[PDB]
Amino acid sequence: SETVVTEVLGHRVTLPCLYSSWSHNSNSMCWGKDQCPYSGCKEALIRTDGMRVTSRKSAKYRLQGTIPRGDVSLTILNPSESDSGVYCCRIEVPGWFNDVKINVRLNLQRALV
Repeated sequence: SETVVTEVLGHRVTLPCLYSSWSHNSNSMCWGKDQCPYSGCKEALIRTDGMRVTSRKSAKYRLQGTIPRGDVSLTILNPSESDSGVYCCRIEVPGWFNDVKINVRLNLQRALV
C-alpha cells in the first residue's frame, strides 16, 4: 500500500513518521525527497540528533512533534506544486542494516470539494 497525505496548495501539511522505540541516546533521523537519504543523513531535507533538529535545507521544513519520543513527523510550510511527491523518513538505528525507512506521498490540490 501507499500512504498519501492530500492537502491544498499553500496550506501547511504534516507527513507522519513515528518510531515508538526512540531513545535519545541511540536514535536520530533525517527526511529525504523521493528516496531516503543515505546512511549519515547528508543531502537531507531536515535532520535531527536524538533530541532536536540540527540542520535543514530551508525554513519550509519543521519538526513540530516530540522528537525524543519518536514523533519525527515532517511539517512543510506553504507547499507549492514542486513539493508534491514521495518523502522518506530514515531512522538511524544502532548497528548495521537496521535502519528504518518510512515513505509518505504528498499530494497537493487546488480544492478538496
